Amino acid sequence: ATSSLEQLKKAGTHVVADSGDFEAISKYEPQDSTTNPSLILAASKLEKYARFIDAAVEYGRKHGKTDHEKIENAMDKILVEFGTQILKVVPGRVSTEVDARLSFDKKATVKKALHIIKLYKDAGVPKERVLIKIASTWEGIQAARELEVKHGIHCNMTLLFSFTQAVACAEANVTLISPFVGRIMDFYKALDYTAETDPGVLSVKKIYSYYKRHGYATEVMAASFRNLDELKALAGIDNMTLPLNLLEQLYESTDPIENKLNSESAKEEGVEKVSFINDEPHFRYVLNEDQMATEKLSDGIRKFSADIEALYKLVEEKMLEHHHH
Amino acid sequence: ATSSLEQLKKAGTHVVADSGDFEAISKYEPQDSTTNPSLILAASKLEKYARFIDAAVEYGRKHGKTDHEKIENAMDKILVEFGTQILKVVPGRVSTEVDARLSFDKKATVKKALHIIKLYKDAGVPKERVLIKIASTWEGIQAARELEVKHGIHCNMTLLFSFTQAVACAEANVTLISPFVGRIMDFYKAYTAETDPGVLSVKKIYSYYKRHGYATEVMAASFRNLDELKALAGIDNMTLPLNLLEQLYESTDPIENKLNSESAKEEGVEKVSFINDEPHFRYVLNEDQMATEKLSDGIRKFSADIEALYKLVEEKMLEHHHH
Repeated sequence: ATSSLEQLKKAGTHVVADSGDFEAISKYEPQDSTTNPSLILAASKLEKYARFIDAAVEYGRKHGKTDHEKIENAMDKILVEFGTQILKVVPGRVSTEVDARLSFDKKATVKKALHIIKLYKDAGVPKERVLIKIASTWEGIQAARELEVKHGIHCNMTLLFSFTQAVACAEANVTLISPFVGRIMDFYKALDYTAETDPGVLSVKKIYSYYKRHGYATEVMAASFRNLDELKALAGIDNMTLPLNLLEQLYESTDPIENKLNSESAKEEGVEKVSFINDEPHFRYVLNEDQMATEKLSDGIRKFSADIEALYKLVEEKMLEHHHH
Repeated sequence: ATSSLEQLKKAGTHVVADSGDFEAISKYEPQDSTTNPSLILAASKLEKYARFIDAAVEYGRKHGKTDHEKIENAMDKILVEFGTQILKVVPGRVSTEVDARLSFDKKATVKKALHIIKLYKDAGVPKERVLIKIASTWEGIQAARELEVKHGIHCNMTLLFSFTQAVACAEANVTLISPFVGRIMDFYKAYTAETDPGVLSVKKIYSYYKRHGYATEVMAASFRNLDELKALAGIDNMTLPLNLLEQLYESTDPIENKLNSESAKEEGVEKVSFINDEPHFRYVLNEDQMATEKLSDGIRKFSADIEALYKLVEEKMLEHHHH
């Protein structure tokens, strides 16, 4: 009997592991890996990974002049340390997220992505194995647009809650999008569901159908799963990134998972072509009319920014230990 | 038997009437008047003002080619018709709101403001008597910045919920800001007059302006009740709905000065800057969940009132075409 995990892969979905705990992911045989500020913070606290934090702290000490510069450099190196280790375990790519504090700064986001890519190159990792992960604000989408076409740097568009964001991303020729399933459902829940009626599931289906109808090459990676019913409803979608607990539930089970989403079927549901990438006021207005997406994007940026500030303090403490000892 | 309303004026606050019902406002002897989408919709539904709506519809029918253009032109004329009548009643200014659907479009907001001013000029109204009301997005603030310095067009910055927006507005040299008192309190409630977060926010803004010598007028807006009002007595201006004005007109309850520039100066925080740094403004505003969510919803709400006015005008335009 085939595990639920293998059945998902057979249904046509690539499995992606959402964790910084790279030691824990290999048994699920994921294709790619994703990290984000919450996951990096969590992993950075684990005593077993102390040597990677130490290496990052030494790096930051070397390159910064002010303690602030030292700390910020070290935080960059932490992302790359974990990413490099992950790439030893997965055959595909790792997603490394641009500082969320830069979500409203296109120029700074482009420069940060270029810097992260350079650090990977210095570590012997080619840019083809990296997805630079960027919040799906107007500025983030435009940053990705530049990185993809000007630099050949592949981007993963995250904190994506709306069809409006997804259209803009497709037009920007981004490599991959990560529409959030669970957080969409969270909003309308407060204002639970069956999988067929789940607003997050319906949103991702709409985005998928559109991409496939109009022939956009951008990969769709469903993200932020709350339960296996959401997952089962989207089986067949290009990629899913999943937390370790849900991977373990799929791994241990033989419960059936069959194809639900496929390009040939979904094409017929795709809505008529629209456009946003060239009209900033129109994008901002239409996005603003989506209360859920506006509020969840805004909150996601604050949450990830708080996780980065927590990482900063963790690094400050270690940097001090290094200086003293 | 000095009314509460009169004591408010004596406390140093200019009283502004928040209403499109211009026949109802003279009783309170307001200095200025404010209108917005919600109020314009409400007054347009009143039968005593049918002749002004008819005039606006006739105007739209003349200038538009498509029905859409006719309706949109009529909407502009409705705003200007009411504003023109208000200016016969009040000695001071009228606030007329730029299409909230343009809140994220600096260029279109500037052009719309220029158009409204031209329409007022056509009606014989001098531009110094008009305040162009603009939502306090980054785009709106930059639009106001241009209107003030390039065109000498005076702006009233609305949907203002944060110190961040207030700083940018002062640096942009805007004529007036309208910080919302009640909606700020609404968020955090979901308080005494001294602990009311709306009151504290407005006091923070007022103190900052006065300490640093910014000439921008502070008009506290969006009151729920008299407790918030009394805590802010002495502030430059308050815009008040007819129900609150009536309450104050009929009441004898005491109102004394609480806010003045000389006392407030001492509470003002250190000078900061936002007007020249778009990413910084956007990041810091986004860190203020209340302000972000209230600005966002305020734009949706005013956009909904414009769509409702559109449908009212559409129906009249059809009646005019048919009959």
